[PDB]
Amino acid sequence: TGRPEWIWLALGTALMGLGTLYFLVKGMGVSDPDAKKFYAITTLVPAIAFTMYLSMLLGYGLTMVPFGGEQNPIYWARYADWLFTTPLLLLNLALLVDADQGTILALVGADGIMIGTGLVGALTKVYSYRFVWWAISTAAMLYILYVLFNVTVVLWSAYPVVWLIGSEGAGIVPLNIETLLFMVLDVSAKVGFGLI
Amino acid sequence: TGRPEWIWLALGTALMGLGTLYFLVKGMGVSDPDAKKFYAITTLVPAIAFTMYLSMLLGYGLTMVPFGGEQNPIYWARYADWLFTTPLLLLNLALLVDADQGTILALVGADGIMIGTGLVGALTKVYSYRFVWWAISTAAMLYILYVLFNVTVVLWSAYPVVWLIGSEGAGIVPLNIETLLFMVLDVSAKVGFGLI
Amino acid sequence: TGRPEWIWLALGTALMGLGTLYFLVKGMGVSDPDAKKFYAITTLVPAIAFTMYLSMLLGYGLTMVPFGGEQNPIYWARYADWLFTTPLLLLNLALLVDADQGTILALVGADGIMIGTGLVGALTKVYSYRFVWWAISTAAMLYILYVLFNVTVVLWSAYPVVWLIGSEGAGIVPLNIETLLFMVLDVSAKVGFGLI
Ligand SMILES: CC(C)CCCCCCCCCCCC[C@@H](C)CCCCCCCC(C)C
Ligand SMILES: CC(C)CCCCCCCCCCCC[C@@H](C)CCCCCCCC(C)C
Ligand SMILES: CC(C)CCCCCCCCCCCC[C@@H](C)CCCCCCCC(C)C
Ligand SMILES: *C\C=C(C)/C=C/C=C(C)/C=C/C1=C(C)CCCC1(C)C
Ligand SMILES: *C\C=C(C)/C=C/C=C(C)/C=C/C1=C(C)CCCC1(C)C
Ligand SMILES: *C\C=C(C)/C=C/C=C(C)/C=C/C1=C(C)CCCC1(C)C
Repeated sequence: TGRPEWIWLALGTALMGLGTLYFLVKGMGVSDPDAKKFYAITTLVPAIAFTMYLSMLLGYGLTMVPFGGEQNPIYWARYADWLFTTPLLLLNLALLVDADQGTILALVGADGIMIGTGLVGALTKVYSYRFVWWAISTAAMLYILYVLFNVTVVLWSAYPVVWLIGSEGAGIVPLNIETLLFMVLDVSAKVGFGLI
Repeated sequence: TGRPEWIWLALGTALMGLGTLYFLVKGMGVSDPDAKKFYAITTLVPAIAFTMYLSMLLGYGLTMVPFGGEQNPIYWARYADWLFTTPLLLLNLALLVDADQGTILALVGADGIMIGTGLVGALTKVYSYRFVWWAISTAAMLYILYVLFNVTVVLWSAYPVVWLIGSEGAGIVPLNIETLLFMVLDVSAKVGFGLI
Repeated sequence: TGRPEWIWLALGTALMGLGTLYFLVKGMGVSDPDAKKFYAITTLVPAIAFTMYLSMLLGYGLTMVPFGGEQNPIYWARYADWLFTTPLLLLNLALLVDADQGTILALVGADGIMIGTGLVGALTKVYSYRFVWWAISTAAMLYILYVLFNVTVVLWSAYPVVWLIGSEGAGIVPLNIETLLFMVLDVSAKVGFGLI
């Protein structure tokens, strides 16, 4: 079909489904309560991402916010997916370092302004302001990364970079490739980090 | 007024209000903490449903997604209501069988993709895809019903059936009756199951 | 710029940022888990409010729902902000009076219908119904204030008053001043109550 990045969306869908299937199959037997918590969180993330990728694939989680004299396609379902998977991720990270609820709520709270503000950046029609939201979102990311303190850092910090050179940002790489880099980013975070 | 199913919406509003009133009155005296938790959850569900039904009654939680060559009315407030009442319900079911947070989060997590995906099915303009979302939502329902394991099963499984023959699905029964069957479904789940 | 209340939005942004900065700086050193919980909640509220005020300032969290023969500007980001800050607030109040989860969920549950219904009132195009939602929202406020039982009462009860004489309600004071009174209201609740 006519949308260059459909194949990256299609690859994304496939890899998220499969990994869900995989963590689902792998969850059985888990009776240890704690272990069940880890498993449920690890299974749910790609599940969610699977439905989000399918919606973008299907062209539903996509919309054309105008800016820079341009009518631009924006996959708002990306943010929809990060809104729910990133705090769960942190839930997992919180069990590792065994973080208090105090730490947890600020971590999860900083996380929501993060994706909430990038989605606002995503959807603003006044190009100049997009980066203000981008910087406020990036500033919340560093809070999280900072309380969270080696691969989450590099993995999470790459989203703001691809956004910035992305076609939602400076516009340095076409959408077809920005989509590509997010997919690779989402699969490693949703599936590999869960595998790892 | 001109919308055939307004009376089913009106009946729905009335029954949700009344039952709220009822569980509200019945909650007083509850000092036992656990009991308070059961009461709060049972009171809140119809409360929410009361406001959702009123909005659809008032014609506000309604919208006309086009598909099948048709401009179709879709009560998106139904999903808005299920998004919040169904996990609370499960909260209650979780206390019965005393389910771990592990079990609880997957149960509540499976539940959100469930209504999230049906709402997407609800709102897609490409008729063919509606059922793909319908099946992904139904597949999450069975996870829940399956971890949840005799009346929740029959009650919950009826939503996907009415959706399917519903005017949001195959279109086998007109909207005026699909609304009817959901109301009967929602009241028994929101009020009777709470009573029961 | 051309929107009379921009300065109240600008003042609002500034005061929310500063107080965030302030509670952020003040949070450091906190190792006591409980104390961390109080600090995280107190820091997060103005953070959120800071981004909401900026969006309204930037004219993004604003929209023009028509009613009374009029095309009216409605700052939906106000509700977006209350949706998340008010339950956190109550989280704090819950720690003071040390409220059970039972009490907590009804408190937080009543709170969501509250802002959810006012936003519906905010957005209905049939002027008459706006107040029905207003009264249902106000009725949920009194539940909260009532379980919550001296300044939260007066502070929280003022939102429904300014709404009512506000330009989203009876229209007794122009928007430029309704915005003013909410800002003063939000800063004292978001920052002063946190300071206090
Ligand atoms: C991995 C095992 C043991 C079970 C199978 C899991 C099911 C899903 C298969 C896809 C998993 C993803 C690979 C993990 C690592 C990442 C960095 C993700 C890279 C994604 C891009 C695809 C490139 C192809 C691959 C060699 C995986
Ligand atoms: C029931 C008691 C003890 C208190 C009163 C509760 C307040 C609400 C009244 C409505 C309650 C609903 C009935 C419970 C059972 C269900 C299967 C729901 C069926 C709904 C349809 C209406 C048909 C009429 C009735 C005979 C209730
Ligand atoms: C207050 C201390 C110790 C630290 C500084 C906090 C950072 C933010 C500064 C603004 C704080 C707000 C004042 C608290 C009280 C309120 C009732 C809010 C009133 C808001 C309106 C502005 C009027 C100016 C002021 C005198 C604050
Ligand atoms: C899917 C799994 C993870 C960990 C996804 C993480 C996403 C982010 C950290 C995205 C961050 C953004 C920032 C910091 C700034 C621009 C907007 C984004 C939401 C892309
Ligand atoms: C209101 C109380 C309950 C238990 C409501 C339950 C609703 C569902 C189980 C709805 C399920 C759907 C599915 C499985 C598929 C189509 C979309 C629906 C959301 C209608
Ligand atoms: C920002 C901090 C707090 C405590 C904000 C509180 C807001 C309210 C209590 C708002 C209440 C409303 C009601 C009761 C009726 C009309 C709609 C409103 C949401 C404005």
